[PDB]
Amino acid sequence: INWDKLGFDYIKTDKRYLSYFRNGEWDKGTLTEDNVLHISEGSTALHYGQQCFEGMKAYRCKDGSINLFRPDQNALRMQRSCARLLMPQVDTEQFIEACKAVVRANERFIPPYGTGGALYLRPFVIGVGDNIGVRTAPEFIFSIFCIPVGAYFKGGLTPHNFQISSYDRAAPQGTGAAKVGGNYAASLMPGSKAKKAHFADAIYLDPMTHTKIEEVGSANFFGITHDNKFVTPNSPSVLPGITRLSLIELAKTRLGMEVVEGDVFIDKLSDFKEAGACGTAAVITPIGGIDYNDHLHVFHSETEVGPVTQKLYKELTGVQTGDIEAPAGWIVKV
Amino acid sequence: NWDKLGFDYIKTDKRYLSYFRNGEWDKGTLTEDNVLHISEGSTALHYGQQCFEGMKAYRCKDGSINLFRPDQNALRMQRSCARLLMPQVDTEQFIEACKAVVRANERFIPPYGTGGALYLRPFVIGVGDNIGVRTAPEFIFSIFCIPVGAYFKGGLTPHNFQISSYDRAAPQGTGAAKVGGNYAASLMPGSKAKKAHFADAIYLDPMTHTKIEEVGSANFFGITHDNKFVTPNSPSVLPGITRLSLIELAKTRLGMEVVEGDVFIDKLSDFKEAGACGTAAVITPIGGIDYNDHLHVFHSETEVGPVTQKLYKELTGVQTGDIEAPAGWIVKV
Ligand SMILES: *Cc1c(COP(=O)(O)O)cnc(C)c1O
Ligand SMILES: *Cc1c(COP(=O)(O)O)cnc(C)c1O
Repeated sequence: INWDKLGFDYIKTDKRYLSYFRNGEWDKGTLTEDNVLHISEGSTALHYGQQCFEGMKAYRCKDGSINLFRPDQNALRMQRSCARLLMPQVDTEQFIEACKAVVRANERFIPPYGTGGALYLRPFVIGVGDNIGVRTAPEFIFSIFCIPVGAYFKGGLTPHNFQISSYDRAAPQGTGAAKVGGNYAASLMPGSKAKKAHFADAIYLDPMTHTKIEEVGSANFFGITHDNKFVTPNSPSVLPGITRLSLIELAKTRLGMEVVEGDVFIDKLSDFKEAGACGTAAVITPIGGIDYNDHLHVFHSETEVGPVTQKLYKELTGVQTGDIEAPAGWIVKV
Repeated sequence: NWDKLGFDYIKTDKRYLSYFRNGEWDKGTLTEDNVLHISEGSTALHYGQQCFEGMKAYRCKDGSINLFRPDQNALRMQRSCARLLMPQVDTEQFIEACKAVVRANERFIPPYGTGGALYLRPFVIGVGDNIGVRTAPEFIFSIFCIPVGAYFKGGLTPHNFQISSYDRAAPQGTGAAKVGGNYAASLMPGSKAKKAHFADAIYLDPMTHTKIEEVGSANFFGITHDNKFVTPNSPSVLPGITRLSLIELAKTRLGMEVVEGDVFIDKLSDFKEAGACGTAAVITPIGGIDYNDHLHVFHSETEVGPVTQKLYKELTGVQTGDIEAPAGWIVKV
């Protein structure tokens, strides 16, 4: 395995976790080598979108130990996505133990310290069993597979351009705050249209008025104001990201920064001297410019990442890998 | 027992199965395996990349079989597929696959006179190993069928529905495509309405919540006091084939004007009748709509209105062959 040339691509690892919900209960779960799921043709996950997923990383530390980053936060969010779709919830200790068992079973896929790589875990819950007619499924599967991943973009931290979309990933009172498959399906065509126009992704505005930024592709938006405040959107349809939460907490408690969670108007991009997108896969994607009504707004530079973004990226990656001592409760040693 | 038929999954004998790989659909096959074997990384399971259709085949009194407007399903699934970046099934391939499933499962076709039919569920799903939101490298097109009874929502008994504060779809989302995410968004709001003793939720336009868009997973129609057939038109409404059929029959057989336009929630008094239309039940009459904790009653809570009766008579009669069909609507199997 060439650790440096790793991207964010499916690779079949050795074992995955698999657990069935039947007759009101989760089974005890197992680790299996089979990466093919065998599910009814009538699965609600395949007909009525009854599906949700999570994403988290484990990192090799310089001292050789293994950091699994904030899996409790994934557990909490998946409990909320399950509830929104009427699926049984996986309790937090069950969830974290399953994740740890998957990491333990696939340690040979963990990229070594210093490669910038990580082991990505994909838990998901899906409605299965024979069914027709929209309702919650009679059975469910909770599974977790992992893949070795490298830098999402190669070359390191560099600015990327994004394009405002006229389409919506989520409704004003829809499922946008749950990490569920229907939000992504709504993003397929808009994302494709932004990329065909040679942008990194689409940016989604609030679905009621299209006056406020909500999401950058499948990542949260942040702007850095001229007076150095970390600003990020707040609305019922924004996905509450764990990277965003982590950056908010590090900004407040480690970097001496002010945070604003509020309305980010698309007619006021001049408020920000830097901007970026955050999420588990990309960590931080710096935004060079946003194209809106066919004009490119550049915050800082098309060629250089601004210093505040660099400092946030340094802090967050340092905590993830064990080079900077983490806040209480963030790291689970595997 | 055709008498107790509802809308429930039963494993029938054969289903159609076709894979898209390397830019081409295979030639299809009929299989007895009702278990799909798909990658743990399938976009159909992670990114909602899935769509489906629904149509019925009816045993006629003369022994023949009517498949109802499968071309219209073909057209809509093409649009649903395009909206989710899935490969399309051309109309002749789709219709032939539907006919093959009907012929392979004729013993599950309920006899004429029972109200039963054979319901077909085509669907297209993204499959193959993948991570990261994009269109899948492979797809499955499958069609299975089940016997269904038309009175499973009660027949022409009226029901009460409750306006929801939630949205099934965004203004510029996937609401006009028949994809699973729209249903996933409706699961909780529909459950809340049922727990409050309503038949289902009614969804308003998502931008303003002033106009009716959908009744559960069925389209809305109203009959005005001056005998116009009115149904919602918006970029987020699902364009139903039952609704399309009722519009054409209302115009050409019942001599009514059709309005496809806005159904404002504060103008419910414009309608002497209202109903919900869709493939499985055809029409469910709306006795009442609850909004702002007040129940608006259209015609009656216990009896269906006469215009709804004429519409139901005409459409179900066309479906079963008791009434001559408009040109091209019926495919004989
Ligand atoms: C998952 C996701 C994010 C980022 O969430 P993380 O928990 O940081 O990985 C942001 N926006 C959208 C729309 C997402 O789906
Ligand atoms: C499928 C569906 C309908 C009805 O469509 P038919 O083609 O008549 O079966 C109506 N509203 C919604 C939201 C639907 O999903």
